[PDB]
Amino acid sequence: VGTSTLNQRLVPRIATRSKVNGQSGRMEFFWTILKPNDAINFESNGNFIA
Amino acid sequence: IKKNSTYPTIKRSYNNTNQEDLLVLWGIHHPNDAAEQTKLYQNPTTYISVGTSTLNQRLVPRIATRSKVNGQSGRMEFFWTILKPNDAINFESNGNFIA
Ligand SMILES: *[C@@H]1O[C@H](CO)[C@@H](O)[C@H](O)[C@H]1NC(C)=O
Ligand SMILES: *[C@@H]1O[C@H](CO)[C@@H](O)[C@H](O)[C@H]1NC(C)=O
Ligand SMILES: *[C@@H]1O[C@H](CO)[C@@H](O)[C@H](O)[C@H]1NC(C)=O
Repeated sequence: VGTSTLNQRLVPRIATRSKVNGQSGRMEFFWTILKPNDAINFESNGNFIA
Repeated sequence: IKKNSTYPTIKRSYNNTNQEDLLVLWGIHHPNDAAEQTKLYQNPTTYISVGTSTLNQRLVPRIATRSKVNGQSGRMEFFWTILKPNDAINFESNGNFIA
């Protein structure tokens, strides 16, 4: 993902984990302040909670 | 360290039976070149994927030439987590694992 003030690539950390709410896979969410007249460019080939 | 010339993946887990919180300590080795990686761990590209109820952490090593401290250039980063009661910590590593 990338904006005027963002640069981050996020590989998924596959790992055996304990069950929480009956599911052991995790889901790490993100947020960004997109200024006016500023684009956020998503580029993923997997794991993208769009 | 690998036995013979083989380092199988370390599938280990531990339920915190003790209803008392548990501080589980481990670490990741950072060898000074790929030769020290191969000398200790036959797998060139390695990882340490630990996981608990409130943890998700994959740690690749960091091979870099470094200054000698205590007569040793390779580094060793240690980690910690509070394992709650009835919560399991699942270690999964194919190298560099200071178990
Ligand atoms: C759309 O975003 C770009 C930056 O990605 C910005 O330069 C441009 O001004 C924005 N919109 C328009 C059409 O002006
Ligand atoms: C151990 O290493 C030797 C090296 O010659 C090899 O022949 C043998 O198959 C290996 N296996 C074990 C676990 O003994
Ligand atoms: C063992 O750990 C799991 C999480 O991996 C947890 O759900 C469970 O309550 C713990 N204790 C027992 C007795 O199964």
